[PDB]
Amino acid sequence: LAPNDPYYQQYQWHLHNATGGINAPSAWDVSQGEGVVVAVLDTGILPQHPDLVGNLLEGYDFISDAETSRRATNDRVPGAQDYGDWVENDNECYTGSVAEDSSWHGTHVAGTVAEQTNNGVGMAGVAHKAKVLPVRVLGKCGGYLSDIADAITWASGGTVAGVPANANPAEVINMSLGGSGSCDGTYQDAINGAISRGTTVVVAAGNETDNASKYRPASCDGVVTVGATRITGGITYYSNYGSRVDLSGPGGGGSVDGNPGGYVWQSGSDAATTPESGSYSYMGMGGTSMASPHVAAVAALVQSALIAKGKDPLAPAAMRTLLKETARPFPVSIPTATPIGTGIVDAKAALAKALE
Ligand SMILES: [Ca+2]
Repeated sequence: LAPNDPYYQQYQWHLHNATGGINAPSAWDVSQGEGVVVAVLDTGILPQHPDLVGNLLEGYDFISDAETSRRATNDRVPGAQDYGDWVENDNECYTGSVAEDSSWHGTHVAGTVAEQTNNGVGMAGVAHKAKVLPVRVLGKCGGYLSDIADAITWASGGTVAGVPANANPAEVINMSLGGSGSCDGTYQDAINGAISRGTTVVVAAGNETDNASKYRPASCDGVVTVGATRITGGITYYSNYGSRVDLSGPGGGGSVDGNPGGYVWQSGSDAATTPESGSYSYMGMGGTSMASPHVAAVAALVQSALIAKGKDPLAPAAMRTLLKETARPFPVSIPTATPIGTGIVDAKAALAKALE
């Protein structure tokens, strides 16, 4: 499939480039992810973005701190509106932290997953007939372990006190987020609950040019930990690495690969602070955060194809083996000290194996 989105051809190398893209044109002839729900645990969402609306469920805001969520209370509320995660001053988040504009990070991630495609508007997405369930866990200066833990439980269909039952349990969870420290008992239990409910959990390896075993949920047992590659198919300068990384996806090499080839492109805003301070747009970003949703969306394409054929969806362990086993080996040498999994996720190879 060669869709008509205006900026797809020139910008979206991560979809279609022969050496760094995930072979989406060919996968899209088999599956677009219809019927599957991907939960995006992130900064929240711009719910009326015109290239997203239509593929979004209402979702939920798990941030239990008014100063972080920028809401009027510490409650968790229905809906996932991103209020903006800008930080006005250096050092507000921690000693050494730097002021920055709002990221609209979860709208970017959600676009990778399911940006409306072949609609004559903007950019494309991978699982463009799936639904995104947006679950806001990150705000000003980030988020809290126990909000992220609970969001996992709820997104995968488990019960969380104070939150109404999730009417749309997710086949896949994406976590384009992490922190310092190897996996703790709280994260692992939450992850374990999600797996026991049939949910595949896909996470970003992290961007510290460091061993993924030192970060979470990168280092947690049972998840699909995703490294970052360049348009060239080589490791990015920032990708974490190590035996915990299962495979990679396009993260964008950064300025070394220029504009547009250094960046992943999707739905966003140019707003600096609140949503109202700017307008809907398309942004280019780099990180393992951008690689992870490509993998999470491929998992969605596969569950959807299996169901469409009346076959049984894969359990989490099977899904992870499949993604790993069908990854395209790197077109450029990966340094021995920094392994980033079996290869670059290949949506078409993943589909061909699953379907027989
Ligand atoms: Ca579009």
